[PDB]
Amino acid sequence: KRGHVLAVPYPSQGHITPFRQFCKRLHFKGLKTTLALTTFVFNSINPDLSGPISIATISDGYDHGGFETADSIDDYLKDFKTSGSKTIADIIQKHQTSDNPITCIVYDAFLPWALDVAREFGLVATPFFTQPCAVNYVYYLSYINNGSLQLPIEELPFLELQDLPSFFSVSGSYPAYFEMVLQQFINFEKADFVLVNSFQELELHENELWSKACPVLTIGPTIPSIYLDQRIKSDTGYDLNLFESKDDSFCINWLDTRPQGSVVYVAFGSMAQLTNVQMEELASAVSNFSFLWVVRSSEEEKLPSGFLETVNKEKSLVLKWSPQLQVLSNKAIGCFLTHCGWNSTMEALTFGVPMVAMPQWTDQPMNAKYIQDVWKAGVRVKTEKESGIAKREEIEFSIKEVMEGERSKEMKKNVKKWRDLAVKSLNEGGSTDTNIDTFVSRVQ
Ligand SMILES: O=c1ccn([C@@H]2O[C@H](COP(=O)(O)OP(=O)(O)O)[C@@H](O)[C@H]2O)c(=O)[nH]1
Ligand SMILES: *[C@@H]1O[C@H](CO)[C@@H](O)[C@H](O[C@@H]2O[C@H](CO)[C@@H](O)[C@H](O)[C@H]2O)[C@H]1O
Ligand SMILES: *[C@@H]1O[C@H](CO)[C@@H](O)[C@H](O)[C@H]1O
Ligand SMILES: O=C(O)c1ccccc1Br
Repeated sequence: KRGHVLAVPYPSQGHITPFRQFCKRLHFKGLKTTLALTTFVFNSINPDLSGPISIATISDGYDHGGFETADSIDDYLKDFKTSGSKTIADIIQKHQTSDNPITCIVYDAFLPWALDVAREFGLVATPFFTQPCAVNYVYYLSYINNGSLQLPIEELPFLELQDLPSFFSVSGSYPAYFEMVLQQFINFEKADFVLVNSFQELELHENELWSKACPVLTIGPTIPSIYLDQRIKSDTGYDLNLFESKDDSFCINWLDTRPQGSVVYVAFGSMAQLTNVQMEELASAVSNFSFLWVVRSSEEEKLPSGFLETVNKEKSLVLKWSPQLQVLSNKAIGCFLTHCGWNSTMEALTFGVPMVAMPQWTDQPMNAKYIQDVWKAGVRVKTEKESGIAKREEIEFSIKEVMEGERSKEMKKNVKKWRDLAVKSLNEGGSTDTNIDTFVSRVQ
């Protein structure tokens, strides 16, 4: 009972969620955990503090208004390094005289400066990569190559330019985040372990390639236990949400009244923004089906005028935010039109829902390539090259290709094999269970 982990996610939904889920595993194994949330995020969730994972607050330098009040991404990340370094040190010091001092920092691999704080206080230090091995390996190769990548890549020859992360195909875009994803490897060989939110059996070739450069421990998937191994009965869903849902039994009740495999689920995660024109083609494309579509509140203005009040409430429904895990488990869902964020992708792969891949940026084009051509669990929509948008009739074709045809009945079979491989990996003796045990043993 001696070890104590301070877990520091990048302050966004797709990073806080896998960090918290991993903390629930550690707690089940006997390791005490504290999750470090920025003050802005903490005051937005109003979290329920009566739980097995304690909460501490740190600062990114934007306590009042968070990221949207920062001038720029580069200013945000530099100020987060400054204030985050000092406020993470504050938590360590405040726990020094306690019953269980902090002994280990699990920090988002996006924040390599947290290793320096852990090492200053003599702690165990492990970066946590929330993206899959193939993506991280691609970034590692570019980092070794002064931030460039010459295709073809010898060990992954099937990768074309349109499959690499967006920073390689959109020249000069988001230079501060490009630098961030490359500099995850600036010091990662000096950490006690390298953790990755994937499971070995999902990416055998890339895991072993990446491991040759630096030993990594796959510890995923971070899907709640009740849906897979079921050894942690208290782990029944995601319990830290940065977004309000109107208490959606509304959503699951409605899905129950629908025929099996009849609903197209459409969701673009917590972050990605679609243009006016993109929303136009999407709304026209999906209105050919029975659909459940998350349109985040900030995105509604880009819907075509009068769209919300012309959805027929017998076949279709539009939400501000969904209980995605419950949606993807419900049998009324025929396919998942997704931006190919890594958590959404892994959730779809484990629940056996075939995907229509509509990647937008960052690692999403990589996940899309793996969804279609490696795991063969869905189809990527084609975007015209001069314009860069996917029009309504290609989107509609891609959804049909996954709902009905001969291509359809193949991809349903393939995607159903991943759930068992994940349950095997999380159960006693599995790949991920063994790696989590290795980490827990070191921490204490
Ligand atoms: O309406 C929604 C949309 C997304 N999610 C959850 O939000 C996370 C999105 O993370 P992902 O890595 O897919 O995308 P990002 O948001 O990081 O771009 C996932 O855990 C989803 O299950 C949800 O609960 N409801
Ligand atoms: C990274 O930069 C992009 C803009 O290019 C921001 O969207 C992102 O900010 C995130 O925004 C989410 C809401 O859409 C917040 O939930 C999240 O906390 C915040 O980090 C930047 O991270
Ligand atoms: C950065 O750019 C992409 C568009 O390519 C968008 O999806 C994000 O919302 C934005 O932050
Ligand atoms: O890749 C991601 O998921 C990501 C998430 C949040 C902020 C920046 C990035 Br580059």
